[PDB]
Amino acid sequence: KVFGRCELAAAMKRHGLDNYRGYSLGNWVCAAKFESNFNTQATNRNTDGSTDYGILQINSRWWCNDGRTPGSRNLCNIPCSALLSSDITASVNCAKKIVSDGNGMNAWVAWRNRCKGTDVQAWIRGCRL
Ligand SMILES: [Cl-]
Ligand code: NA
Repeated sequence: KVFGRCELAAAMKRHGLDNYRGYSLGNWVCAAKFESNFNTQATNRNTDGSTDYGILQINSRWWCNDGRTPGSRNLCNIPCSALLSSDITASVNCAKKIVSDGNGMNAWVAWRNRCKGTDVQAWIRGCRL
């Protein structure tokens, strides 16, 4: 599923992302935008053999099991394929563990490079939330 901007903002709000660990809704929508282009099906292979899955491009090295990342962890206790569903529940539940992990949303390179210290509230203007 390719989410519309505001459609994704509402889903994320419902699932408890709005100001989760101090990060406004703008921050999560901005990251989804640049990580996956709001596409739940997005995958991208990393040089280290790991793969990024889903709308928030969660990595197989740490977070999920794809059965092909030798020496990796499954800290969200999920198949990576769960992260590719049109329901974003598992992506969002797994993002809460990640953002809690000490580096905050710095864990997401695109957020750090493209969202951080920009006007992130733009990403949710015109949305009825
Ligand atoms: Cl933080
Ligand atoms: Na893994």
